[PDB]
Amino acid sequence: VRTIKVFTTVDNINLHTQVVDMSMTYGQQFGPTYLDGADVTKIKPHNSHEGKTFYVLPNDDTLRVEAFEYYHTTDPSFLGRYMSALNHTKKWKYPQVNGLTSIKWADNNSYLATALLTLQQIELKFNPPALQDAYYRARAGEAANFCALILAYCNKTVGELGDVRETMSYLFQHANLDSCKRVLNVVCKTCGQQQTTLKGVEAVMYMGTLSYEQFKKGVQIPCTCGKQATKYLVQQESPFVMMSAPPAQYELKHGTFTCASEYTGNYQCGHYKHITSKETLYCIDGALLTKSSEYKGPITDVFYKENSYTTTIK
Ligand SMILES: [Zn+2]
Repeated sequence: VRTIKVFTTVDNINLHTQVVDMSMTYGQQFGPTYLDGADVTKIKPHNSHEGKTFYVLPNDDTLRVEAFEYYHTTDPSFLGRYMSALNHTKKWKYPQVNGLTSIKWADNNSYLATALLTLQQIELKFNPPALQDAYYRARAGEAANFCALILAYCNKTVGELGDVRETMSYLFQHANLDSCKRVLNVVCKTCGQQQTTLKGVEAVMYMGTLSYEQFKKGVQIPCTCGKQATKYLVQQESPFVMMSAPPAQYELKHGTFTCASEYTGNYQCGHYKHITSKETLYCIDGALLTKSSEYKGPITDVFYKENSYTTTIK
């Protein structure tokens, strides 16, 4: 029979030679098969396909190991979701806005833009080689693979409404934050004190208030007895912190933060904007850039720099 030589892969680094029957679909021979994101499972090999690399599902022990070592996941549908998203993100545009790689608007991708812009302003190293490799290229302007990966890891399809706080959570889970530590103390006038220690992702994220200073002074939270307890920051050790809260009018002053995310909309429909504090305040809305000395808007996430902090409260 007529045949061509193609290479299969799961990480696009380790190739596996294959002789394919041109009279059979790639699916009949390899299972679900993708070419640069396009699903060729039901397609038959072309002559132009000779020597090209195709993605396939891990169908043998060797591919299973290569897939995990690269992506750090054994979700059976991961590759399918990564390839489906890549077919869209590879068409997106990734301009350099104020020295940072952004994303031109498309398919409700605003949350990915501000997520990507935030990454380029905080110290963070990913663990999965897939994210390492893709993030390095996103920084250089080719973020199509990185975005497809963020969609795949976060179990989001192109066009789906996404949450920045949730998205950052997944990415931080795939990053080295083992050196991060946080100590809190909850004071209830009826139940006394109660210190708590957090590590890793839970050490750099808080949901309730946007102000890092107010976190140090104290924030009101419900106690089981019915009173309102006061939780404040005892000790922090991390290169950054993420403060989040439900969208609410909030003033971002120049020089008091690294960057933030604005959200306009509701739980079913909205748009994200990015605000970064450099020589002045810049608002990056995908490919759009505006500046101002003062900013006030519906802020939902604020990122601050950090190294080591210890409270003076006693
Ligand atoms: Zn109490």
